Amino acid sequence: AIFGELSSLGHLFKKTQELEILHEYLKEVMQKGSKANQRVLNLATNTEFQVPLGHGIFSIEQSYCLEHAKESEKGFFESHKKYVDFQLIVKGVEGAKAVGINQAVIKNPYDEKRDLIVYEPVSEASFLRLHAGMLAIFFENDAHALRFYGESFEKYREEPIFKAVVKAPKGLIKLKLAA
Amino acid sequence: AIFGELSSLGHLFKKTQELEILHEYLKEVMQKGSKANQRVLNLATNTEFQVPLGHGIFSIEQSYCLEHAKESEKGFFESHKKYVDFQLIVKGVEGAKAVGINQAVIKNPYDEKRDLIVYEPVSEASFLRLHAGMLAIFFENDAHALRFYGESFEKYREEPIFKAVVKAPKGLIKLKLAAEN
Ligand SMILES: [Zn+2]
Ligand SMILES: [Zn+2]
Repeated sequence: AIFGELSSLGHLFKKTQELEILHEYLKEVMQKGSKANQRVLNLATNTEFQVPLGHGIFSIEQSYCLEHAKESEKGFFESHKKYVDFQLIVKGVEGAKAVGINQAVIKNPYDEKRDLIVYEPVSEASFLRLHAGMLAIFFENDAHALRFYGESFEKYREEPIFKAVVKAPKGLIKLKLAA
Repeated sequence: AIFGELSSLGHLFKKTQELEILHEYLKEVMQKGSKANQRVLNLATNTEFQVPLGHGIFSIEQSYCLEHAKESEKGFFESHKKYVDFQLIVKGVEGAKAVGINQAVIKNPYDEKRDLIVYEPVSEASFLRLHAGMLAIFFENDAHALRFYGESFEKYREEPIFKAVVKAPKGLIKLKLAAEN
């Protein structure tokens, strides 16, 4: 898994044509007052909206309240095969747990239509505190569970967060420490 | 920051001889009975040992007990400029906190001699639970603090962990998501 500020991770998206619209989209969604930003912040709670980005890439814009205490056995632990997740928090704070799929127990085997494997919870997993402007990238080996709150951002149990989950085909996204 | 199982992250170390050399060391240290593995596991507690790997790359092999409760304001929060950290846990479990340098308050400005910026603690930062075989990679934008314990691995307060922090010159490391088009 990768995580960090979108504004520090721009170099990840340069010099590739397929990624160009995507990077533009991530920046637009974060820009206060932009069309994409206004659209995302106008989402009714517990709804989503899909935006096509070309080359098999699309964004799932969503808003919801946090559900699970970080110190609990709750949460929906999942991983994917076709797609890499680019999770961008637009407003609010979200807790994410992440663990390697080889450390997790499969509950529901891969469902191709939903591009989804479901795991038993791993409560003690790494915990990412994703505030607005932070990007978390989850690959095939990253089991992840979202919608956690911690004591410092408990208000988002009743005040919705806003985010985009960009799905990009893994065939396009090949993480390397070299170009 | 990047984190994951070393055995799931092999694809990262492709297409340069220098990354290949780095990867070879990381794998050797995890292999029970290897020269590097024995060297790391024989360290006395609270000591470290430096191993040059070529190309300006070197490993700081270390052993120590965990010091700070995760729910505390303790911890030495730092970032670097010249080097990228490859932190590999060889035995035990370690908690690491990581936060973007833009959310941290500078305490000690950059010291070029030691390649170090020191920050005020960010106790609520993301928390990485690094068990044996896990790798955390910290780049210049990643402020990080080590030696945390959580309740699920509190035994390493009294029993030492073993790890390597491999320092790679920034010029060797270019994080990319796709081929350049
Ligand atoms: Zn996902
Ligand atoms: Zn460091």
